[PDB]
Amino acid sequence: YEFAEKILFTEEEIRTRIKEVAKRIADDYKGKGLRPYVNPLVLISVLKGSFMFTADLCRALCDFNVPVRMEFICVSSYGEGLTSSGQVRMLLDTRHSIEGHHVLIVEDIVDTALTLNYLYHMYFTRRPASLKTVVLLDKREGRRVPFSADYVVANIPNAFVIGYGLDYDDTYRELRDIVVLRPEVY
Amino acid sequence: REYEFAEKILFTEEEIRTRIKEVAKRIADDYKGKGLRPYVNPLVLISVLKGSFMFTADLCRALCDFNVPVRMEFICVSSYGEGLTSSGQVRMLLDTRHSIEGHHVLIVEDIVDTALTLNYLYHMYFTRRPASLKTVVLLDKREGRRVPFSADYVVANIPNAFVIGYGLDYDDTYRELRDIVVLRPEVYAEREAARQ
Ligand SMILES: O=P(O)(O)OC[C@H]1O[C@H](OP(=O)(O)OP(=O)(O)O)[C@H](O)[C@@H]1O
Ligand SMILES: O=P(O)(O)OC[C@H]1O[C@H](OP(=O)(O)OP(=O)(O)O)[C@H](O)[C@@H]1O
Ligand SMILES: Oc1ncnc2cn[nH]c12
Ligand SMILES: Oc1ncnc2cn[nH]c12
Ligand SMILES: [Mg+2]
Ligand SMILES: [Mg+2]
Ligand SMILES: [Mg+2]
Ligand SMILES: [Mn+2]
Repeated sequence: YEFAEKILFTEEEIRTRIKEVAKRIADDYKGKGLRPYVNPLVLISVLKGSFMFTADLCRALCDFNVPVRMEFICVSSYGEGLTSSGQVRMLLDTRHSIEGHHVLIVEDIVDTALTLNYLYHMYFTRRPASLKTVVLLDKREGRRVPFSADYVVANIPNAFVIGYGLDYDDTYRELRDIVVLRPEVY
Repeated sequence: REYEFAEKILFTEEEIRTRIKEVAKRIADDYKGKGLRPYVNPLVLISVLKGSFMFTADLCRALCDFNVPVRMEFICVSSYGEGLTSSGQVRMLLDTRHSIEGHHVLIVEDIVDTALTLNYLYHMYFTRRPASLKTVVLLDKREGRRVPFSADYVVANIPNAFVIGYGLDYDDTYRELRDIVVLRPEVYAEREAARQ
């Protein structure tokens, strides 16, 4: 890993933490009457970065017998400096309606939270039975708009991280670990 | 693991992991002569959502094990919907963000059956002049073809029974299972009935 200046989490550490958060999530819904087809926990995976976290998370949730429904959404910026409210163009949205469902937005990282805050409100206005967010990494001090994730795997400082779905110029998403990009590389 | 809705388990998580590793090794050896490099020459992985999400996540990591640098592109194509059989029509819900022209592209799919999805995808992408176009499918039902199609890499050939798990679904259900199992017809027939 010559392009990295430090290792934050190895695949093994990530694996364990996800399992813990998944158990928490499962316990938190243990009374919501989740059932396949009619009442699944809807995971709204925000592309592209969360693809890896989502694959591992849904499997950990399955370990706790939580029936899930996978949704993948793709968003795009409208242009440079066009919004501040984190408004984004929806290229791909959920296949089913979330209205009346228990929904969980899945993200790899939250920093400024502009986009995630926007998406949260958006889905909130669609009337799901419930709406929460689970984010792998949280740069708590990076906020440009107040926003709290319901579940977080790890809190991190303002470093540029890569790996485990996270990229730098669409590179390194495939690493099994999360590392800090060497500022000499960036 | 025991699944009430399963007739039987086709492949366990360990089995899939072992097979994906072997296929990734082959892909690495096969692309060695292309000099793939991060930023300038990555192997473009075209992940066919929703089904391919899990295979894609595990495969890109296995490719990373063998130093194959990749660039992920997520597209979304629909054909079966909530049912058990091909609609006969393939819908492109989301296409690539970037052009594949002049790049080495590998389509990553969870299963090839009638081959209408891949046939549609191939014919679409081939016209865009990529440097090369190959396909890796986790599962192949080689005797379900309605149109001919031969993937470059196949992790496993399977019989003609409805399979779920590891990204594969029946009415957007069971994609999260760690193993690939055969769905009991009494389960999907009841659900098809309820839906009908
Ligand atoms: O809270 P914020 O400051 O918005 O930072 C986090 C977001 O930015 C990144 O997405 P990106 O735009 O890089 O898209 P990507 O997931 O496809 O890489 C990351 O994957 C999160 O979605
Ligand atoms: O060879 P074929 O008969 O075309 O069948 C294979 C395709 O059908 C399924 O997709 P589906 O249309 O169910 O979409 P999905 O990935 O979202 O589940 C499967 O994931 C393949 O993409
Ligand atoms: O550190 C980080 N690494 C990758 N993507 C993002 C987005 N925000 N912050 C990031
Ligand atoms: O067995 C099967 N399971 C899930 N999707 C498909 C498509 N074709 N055949 C399938
Ligand atoms: Mg993102
Ligand atoms: Mg990014
Ligand atoms: Mg399907
Ligand atoms: Mn598919």
